[PDB]
Amino acid sequence: MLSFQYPDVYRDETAIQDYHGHKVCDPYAWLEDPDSEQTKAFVEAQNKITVPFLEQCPIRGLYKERMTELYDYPKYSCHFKKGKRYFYFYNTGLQNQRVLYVQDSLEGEARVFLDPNILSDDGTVALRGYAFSEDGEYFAYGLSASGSDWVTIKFMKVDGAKELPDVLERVKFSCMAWTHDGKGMFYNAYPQQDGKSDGTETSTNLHQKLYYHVLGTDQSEDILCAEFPDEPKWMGGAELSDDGRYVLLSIREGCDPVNRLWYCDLQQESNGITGILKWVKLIDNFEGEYDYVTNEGTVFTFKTNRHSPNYRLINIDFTDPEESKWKVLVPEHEKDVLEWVACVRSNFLVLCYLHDVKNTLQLHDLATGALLKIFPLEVGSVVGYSGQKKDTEIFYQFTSFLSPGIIYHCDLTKEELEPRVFREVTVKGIDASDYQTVQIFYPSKDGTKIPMFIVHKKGIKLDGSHPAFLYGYGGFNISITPNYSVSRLIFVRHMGGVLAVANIRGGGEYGETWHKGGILANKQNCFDDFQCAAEYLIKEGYTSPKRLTINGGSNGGLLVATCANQRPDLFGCVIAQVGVMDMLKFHKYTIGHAWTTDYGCSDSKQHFEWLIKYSPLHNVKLPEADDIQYPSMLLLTADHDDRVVPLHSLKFIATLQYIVGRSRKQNNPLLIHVDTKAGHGAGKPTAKVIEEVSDMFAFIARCLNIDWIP
Ligand SMILES: *[C@](O)(CO)[C@@H]1CCCN1C(=O)[C@@H]1CC[C@H](C(C)(C)C)N1C(=O)CCCc1ccccc1
Repeated sequence: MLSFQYPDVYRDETAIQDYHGHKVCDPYAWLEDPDSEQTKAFVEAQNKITVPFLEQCPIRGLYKERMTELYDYPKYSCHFKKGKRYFYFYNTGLQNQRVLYVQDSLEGEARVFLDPNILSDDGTVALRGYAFSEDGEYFAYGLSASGSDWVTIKFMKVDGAKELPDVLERVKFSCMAWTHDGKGMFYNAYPQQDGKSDGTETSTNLHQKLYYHVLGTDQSEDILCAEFPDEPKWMGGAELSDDGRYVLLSIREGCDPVNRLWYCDLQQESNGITGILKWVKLIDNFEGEYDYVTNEGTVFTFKTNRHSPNYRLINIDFTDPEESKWKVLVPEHEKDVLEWVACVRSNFLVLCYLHDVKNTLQLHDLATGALLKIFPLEVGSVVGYSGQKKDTEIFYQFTSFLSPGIIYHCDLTKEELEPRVFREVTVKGIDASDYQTVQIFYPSKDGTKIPMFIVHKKGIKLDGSHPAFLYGYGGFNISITPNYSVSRLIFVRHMGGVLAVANIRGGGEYGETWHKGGILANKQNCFDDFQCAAEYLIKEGYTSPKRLTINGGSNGGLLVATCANQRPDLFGCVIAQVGVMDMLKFHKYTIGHAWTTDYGCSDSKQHFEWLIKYSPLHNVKLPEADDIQYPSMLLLTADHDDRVVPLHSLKFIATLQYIVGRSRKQNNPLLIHVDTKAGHGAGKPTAKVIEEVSDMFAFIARCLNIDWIP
């Protein structure tokens, strides 16, 4: 099968660094420079062997045609009301980017409000963040080019969709919050830096500042309202309280779900907003999360994890602020994770819990916390919601493994609350009734029970004959919940596959104790959990090692790359998307410093000792056994991925191809594809999504020699 040669790639054998006494060689360090002729030539040589490999077999075309056909269905957001008008996002099916629509009534004719598709030929300019003024008459929105985290904020007057001159540059990881006087908006920006700021650079992002922009002015007049020059990693995000009286500042450092909470009573400002605000440091440490829900005068309701790993709701009175005085409004549940909360219709709270990786939605009274109404849902996820304090109705969107999504509406003025199907769409071609979802709980190495979802065609023999696609992430308190994937269901229907998603430690499925179980010294639990998931599928007869594919993105790309290294005999195929591969240097680039809360940092001897043991870049080793090789491996990245700089995948594939690729016994291909005008994934246009999944399943099909089933 291996009918190509790996490119020649220079090894700088002088690149030796000391880490607390451990000499580490980094011969591909030079790939850290994206702009060098040498790096650009490496990328070209790699894509030159990958693309033909992927496009040789007729199955890529079959898959791409079936994907294009089945992905072609109406895709809606929830309606949301802003001032006098309703808005919703809608894609007719195959538009590169969804379009924002407006209508003046829920029953009236909608018209295009903002259409990103016209800002590029190829859909690579995307919306990234927006905020309407409190009255709904003005609109701010962020645009990113080529998948970069960098944003430009532009502005419109809603009536007539009129473009305004205001443009805010150097926006990244930013809040967007209008003061209720309609005068201007808070946002975040980074100081100027040498070299490029377009998504191709690797330069670290530090000293993020909080600014206020007055509408109708140039950015250079913007007011600096908060900054932390002694704490270059601190990021201060602003929001206004529901009554418009207070600015709330959530200062983060790293990805841990914790924040300082400062406030500014805007009425107490000496002459409106003219400089650094008179911040009151309500919570001035990083011990807990405080997520603003609503207030009633000085009584502020927050979702918190303080003393509550599964989260709870507390009331802090600004006039009696000590911790011992706080009221517990809705206590922590013993198992169920309180994911998010919203206040609607003045005195209702909407609460969304995660119960064994499935969502429930409940309505509660604001005054007492008492449960009032359960909104009935099938097994799956709530992935969209609208309804804020002033609103008298909610919309919410539900999805699962086997159904695209239903949007419900519920009129909260009604004595009897009966939610109703507002929009529902049928993907004809994949009959949901042909398949089943099961959830099982398997023991990991240390005996911890891990959930796993398995989706498969009804009445299959568990004889180990099926190809399988096992997905994980495992990190950053993120829960991996049921979602509708056309691309995955084709694998099932047309490649006879079994799909699995393992809810490994590191994620948020069981609150902070679950997150804490997959970070720092205990990161290895994630990899152990994920290996055990594979072994469960094998032992139980869903698949065999030779037919098993694993997949993960970002922190999940780390997960699958590490698993490739640690248990190469367990997997036939590995697809690592935009993965963190160099665990010794991740912190040096763009926003990487923020991930040390999950990973630790190599500057510390203790942390270095954890990291060296699983860092994919540092653990490529020919398997000792003669009969064991590395799985077929495909790394996917893109030249504007400034979330996870592509040097991670570049150095890793260079190492895979040298250490393992050159051995006689290695016949499984080790490839990388580096896309252009794309980044980490968010905002990727439909055309690129389709190319991507076609590439991935074609790789699987060729490596495992899977027949297409029409
Ligand atoms: C991928 O796993 C996921 O895209 C990469 C690689 C490691 C972590 N990671 C992220 O993107 C992290 C995971 C949490 C967070 C969000 C945006 C997905 C919630 N990540 C960030 O990098 C956010 C960066 C900006 C930031 C920093 C601190 C606090 C808030 C936002």
